[PDB]
Amino acid sequence: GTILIDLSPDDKEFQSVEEEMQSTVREHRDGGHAGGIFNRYNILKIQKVCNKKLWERYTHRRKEVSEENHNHANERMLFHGSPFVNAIIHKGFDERHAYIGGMFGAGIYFAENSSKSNQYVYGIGGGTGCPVHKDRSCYICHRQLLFCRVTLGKSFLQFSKMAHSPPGHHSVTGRPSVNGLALAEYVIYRGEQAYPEYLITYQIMRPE
Ligand SMILES: COc1ccc(C(=O)Nc2ccc(C(=O)N(c3ccncn3)c3ccccc3Cl)cc2)cc1
Ligand SMILES: [Zn+2]
Repeated sequence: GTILIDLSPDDKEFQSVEEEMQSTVREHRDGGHAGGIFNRYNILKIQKVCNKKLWERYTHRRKEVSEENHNHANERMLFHGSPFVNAIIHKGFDERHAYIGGMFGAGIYFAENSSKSNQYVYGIGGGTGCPVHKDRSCYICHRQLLFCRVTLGKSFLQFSKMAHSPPGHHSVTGRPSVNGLALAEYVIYRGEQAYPEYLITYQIMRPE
């Protein structure tokens, strides 16, 4: 029961998501190893993901989380990148597919920087790159990110094995560093604690 609502470029909702996409790009200090070399995206399409069951699941959990955290959900709009985007918009996030060796264990990973989530689109460390060219900096193939509604509740701050949130907490927040560049990473351990609200189709742009 997922319906995709194709948003017009003149729509403020489209523009808002587009600006969040572009403004949160950072210069990773890994030469573009994982996600490619770029300053900007070519934004092709933004679709609103409408699924009534997934949404009700999300808000049911958000209530429970809110009650356990002094009537605060600590809800954020965050990026997700992975190879499972098309499954996710249909069936929701699912922590049973999470990877056990993740830095913060077996959860579902989000970012406030679009360009960090772009590093996971093709797998962890960007896997083997795009399917067609095996190129992690591919400028041709179109990528997809989710801009999602995420319930963090009481988030546990963790350094850079773990299966669930620590006792009394509903999420983990990390700030891992790659070369003096530390960026935020948010991790939930329940699929219902995020709703994949917008599907963004895009390319990374070749700089001049
Ligand atoms: C068939 O139905 C399905 C519906 C939803 C999912 C789903 O939520 N997949 C998913 C769950 C967690 C992540 C996730 O955060 N990560 C995974 C996990 C496994 N493989 C690659 N990345 C992850 C782990 C560490 C760092 C970054 C990421 Cl994106 C990425 C994708 C999977 C299947
Ligand atoms: Zn390619």
